[PDB]
Amino acid sequence: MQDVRVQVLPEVRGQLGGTVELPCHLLPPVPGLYISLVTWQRPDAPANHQNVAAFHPKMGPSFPSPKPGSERLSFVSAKQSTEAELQDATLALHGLTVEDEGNYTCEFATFPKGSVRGMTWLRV
Amino acid sequence: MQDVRVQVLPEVRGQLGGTVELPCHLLPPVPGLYISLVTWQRPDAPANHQNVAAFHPKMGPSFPSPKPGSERLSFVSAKQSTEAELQDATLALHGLTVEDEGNYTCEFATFPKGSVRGMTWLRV
Repeated sequence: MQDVRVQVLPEVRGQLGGTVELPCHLLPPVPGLYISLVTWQRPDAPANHQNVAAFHPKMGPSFPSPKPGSERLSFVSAKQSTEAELQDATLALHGLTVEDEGNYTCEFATFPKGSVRGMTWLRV
Repeated sequence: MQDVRVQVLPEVRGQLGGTVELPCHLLPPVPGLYISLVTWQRPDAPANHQNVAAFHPKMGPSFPSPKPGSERLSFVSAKQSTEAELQDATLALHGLTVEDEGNYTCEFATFPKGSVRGMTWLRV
């Protein structure tokens, strides 16, 4: 089986007050490869605020942290299930504030290949 | 729902030629927490070899890297569905080699809480 890798931008410049997207995609599509979960983290947050977004192929989205929080986050293209489509894990952040800045990591938990991640610096 | 984290040993001394176990548990138990995948990684390896083992609740184990490889790795207690039990992700390496030494990370991809990981240094 072909290996998969995460494609993200190394830096995204966001406009304060507005909306910004953090593109994230798993490539290439590979037969026999399942995406079990997608997660976004802010690795520089305190541990209980590091997981900021997760998307499960049956259960859909969860935004477990207050920062940036549920009301301002969305998965632009992730679809629950026959076959769920999680290869585009692009995240959007509305009402962008200075407190939203910093590193974000997009990770795909896949089987059988395991977990793969990419990192983006959101600069404001 | 309580916050979770990963319990591992900081360091493990292993018997060259023999078997070593790297314990890993997700704690505390929390009802309604779904464990989507467990993975073990060697973050210092080249990315084709970083993911060394994975366990999916329906699909069972996989050993994506040829090194250590499936012939030498097993999950000691993880069980696949019926109810999967992935909260104990303890990994056994068999026929331990010098090339196996280094940093190991055990990660749980969970929903709704996201991903959490603990690290163990394997030495001789």
